[PDB]
Amino acid sequence: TPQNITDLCAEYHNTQIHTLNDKIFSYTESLAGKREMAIITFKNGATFQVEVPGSQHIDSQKKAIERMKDTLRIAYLTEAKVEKLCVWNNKTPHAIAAISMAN
Amino acid sequence: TPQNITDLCAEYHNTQIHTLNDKIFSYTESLAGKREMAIITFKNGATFQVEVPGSQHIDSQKKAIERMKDTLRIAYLTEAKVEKLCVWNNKTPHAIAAISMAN
Amino acid sequence: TPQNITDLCAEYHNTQIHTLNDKIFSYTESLAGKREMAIITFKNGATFQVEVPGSQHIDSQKKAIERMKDTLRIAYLTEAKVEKLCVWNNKTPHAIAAISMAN
Amino acid sequence: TPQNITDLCAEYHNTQIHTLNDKIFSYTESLAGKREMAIITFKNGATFQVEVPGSQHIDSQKKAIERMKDTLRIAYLTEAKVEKLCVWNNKTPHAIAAISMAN
Amino acid sequence: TPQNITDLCAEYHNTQIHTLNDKIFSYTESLAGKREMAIITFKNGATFQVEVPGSQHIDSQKKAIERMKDTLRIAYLTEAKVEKLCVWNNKTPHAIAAISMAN
Ligand SMILES: O=C(NCCN1CCOCC1)c1cc(O[C@H]2O[C@H](CO)[C@H](O)[C@H](O)[C@H]2O)cc([N+](=O)[O-])c1
Ligand SMILES: O=C(NCCN1CCOCC1)c1cc(O[C@H]2O[C@H](CO)[C@H](O)[C@H](O)[C@H]2O)cc([N+](=O)[O-])c1
Ligand SMILES: O=C(NCCN1CCOCC1)c1cc(O[C@H]2O[C@H](CO)[C@H](O)[C@H](O)[C@H]2O)cc([N+](=O)[O-])c1
Ligand SMILES: O=C(NCCN1CCOCC1)c1cc(O[C@H]2O[C@H](CO)[C@H](O)[C@H](O)[C@H]2O)cc([N+](=O)[O-])c1
Ligand SMILES: O=C(NCCN1CCOCC1)c1cc(O[C@H]2O[C@H](CO)[C@H](O)[C@H](O)[C@H]2O)cc([N+](=O)[O-])c1
Repeated sequence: TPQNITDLCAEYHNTQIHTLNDKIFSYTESLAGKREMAIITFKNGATFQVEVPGSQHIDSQKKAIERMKDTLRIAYLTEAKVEKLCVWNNKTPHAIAAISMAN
Repeated sequence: TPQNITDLCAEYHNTQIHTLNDKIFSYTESLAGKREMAIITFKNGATFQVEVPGSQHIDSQKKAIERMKDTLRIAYLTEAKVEKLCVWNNKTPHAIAAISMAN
Repeated sequence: TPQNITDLCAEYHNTQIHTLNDKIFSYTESLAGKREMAIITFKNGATFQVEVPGSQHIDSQKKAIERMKDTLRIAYLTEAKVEKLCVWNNKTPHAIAAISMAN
Repeated sequence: TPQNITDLCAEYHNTQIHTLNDKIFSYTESLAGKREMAIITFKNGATFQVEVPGSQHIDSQKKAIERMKDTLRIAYLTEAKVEKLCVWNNKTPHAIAAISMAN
Repeated sequence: TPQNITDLCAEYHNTQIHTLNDKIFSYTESLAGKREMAIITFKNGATFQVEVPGSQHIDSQKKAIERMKDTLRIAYLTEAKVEKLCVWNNKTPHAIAAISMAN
């Protein structure tokens, strides 16, 4: 198994690492039908989503999607610094695959 | 895809954005039958609900409704500033579709 | 839908509003069989329960009962002021139907 | 229903009350197979478990066991004073049936 | 039934204790398919995983794996000192079986 987010991210196509080293600037979540998602931004303007669950996800990812939204909310509220995001860059906004927090 | 709450809200009929830029003033929740819901108010008197789950909601919204109540409770308790609410205005109190939090 | 806890409470028989405007003084929870419940008290001694789930509860209430115990625990630990409780007064301790929190 | 943890405890065989009036000194939790459990200790050395779910438990206790582990973890992390534990004393470590917190 | 993490760890093949007595330095979590996992590190470089749920795990462990990831996230965010980890050291990074928090 990978030992860090960069190596994990590299195991997938259409991904990249974004380095933020900053707290989340805004947290948005929706219960509207077909847009059951979260969106975060950083003060540099960078915007990321947790995608709506769909046919692109395998069953094992469903619980992890819900956990990621839990993690973003509590990171936002505690002002935790986000080190890196692994995202899929074939989506707009880029779609989060993994998060690392440090400092 | 939408990149913010205003753009998301616009995708739906019978919605509008309320701009609060304030912490929640009160948080109410109920387990009484057929009123399993949350109500929030702001100091300006504005009152909003998370609707009781019902036939107006598709399955994917049910988990998101539960998450929204989780979010309002911890936003309340942490005195997190609510930036905007996307609501359906064909309900009384206006029914929350989405929330954004920012500093 | 109700604008506030008082109007919600009034929709049910055997209910009353208790106005506390105080933090919870003690929190008790049990996993013992047939007593899977929570009990809270206030400084003046007044005691309230979240009832064990049972045949008086409709299915939609089961999730809301679990949420209420979550809410009471974090309210307790954060010393959040409880404004009002809506309770069923045909049970001893009075059984919580809804809670409002406000500063 | 009982008004307090001492009366609750008295409804069961093989139980006793421990009065700690202290924060939890250590929190341990395990995902190891057949030992999916929590263990807490106090400064004086007293040790308690949340038992692995088992055939001695009825279905209504399953959710309550998971909630108890949630409660112990957050009590530990917040240094919340534990007033009393109701335990089964026919297990080693004694098995938690109920907890009360009062500052 | 064990009284502490060391004795629990010793009930399993291919385990060891790590004594850290330090807060978590970084927290990583992923929703990427087949890598639905968490990774933590300490300032001395020690790296640990919560494994992806899989054929090595029995049913009873599934909730406990989810709980473990919850615990590591909140330990990280609260800067809780980790005393010891019980791990399987037949995996790279070593795989967490249990955690103790103290002091
Ligand atoms: O949130 C919605 N999501 C879209 C997803 N689904 C596709 C079509 O079948 C059902 C909904 C959605 C909300 C709609 O609105 C209705 O439901 C809302 C809660 O979901 C609110 O209760 C609102 O007051 C009500 O009018 C109406 C429609 N619509 O009339 O198509 C879609
Ligand atoms: O919260 C309730 N709303 C809807 C649930 N209903 C419960 C009974 O089966 C029918 C549906 C509700 C509460 C009712 O009250 C009953 O259940 C309560 C918990 O729900 C309390 O336990 C209360 O002490 C008890 O009398 C009675 C009715 N009723 O007689 O219609 C409705
Ligand atoms: O034999 C039991 N029930 C029937 C006896 N009566 C039940 C009502 O109280 C008074 C005595 C009985 C045994 C119980 O205890 C058993 O299960 C416990 C976990 O639930 C502990 O594991 C305990 O170590 C174990 O002996 C517990 C309960 N319970 O939590 O309801 C009932
Ligand atoms: O955690 C296990 N629980 C099963 C029950 N307990 C097993 C040990 O004796 C006490 C009872 C268990 C773990 C085992 O170990 C395996 O799974 C671990 C995760 O569970 C790790 O993935 C570890 O790297 C791996 O070797 C192997 C077996 N097995 O081959 O049956 C059981
Ligand atoms: O995260 C992946 N995990 C590996 C499991 N795979 C899931 C899809 O079915 C194939 C097996 C995975 C991600 C993939 O990426 C796809 O899904 C992502 C969400 O999971 C994002 O939505 C991304 O935008 C999309 O391209 C594509 C594949 N793929 O083409 O195999 C695998």
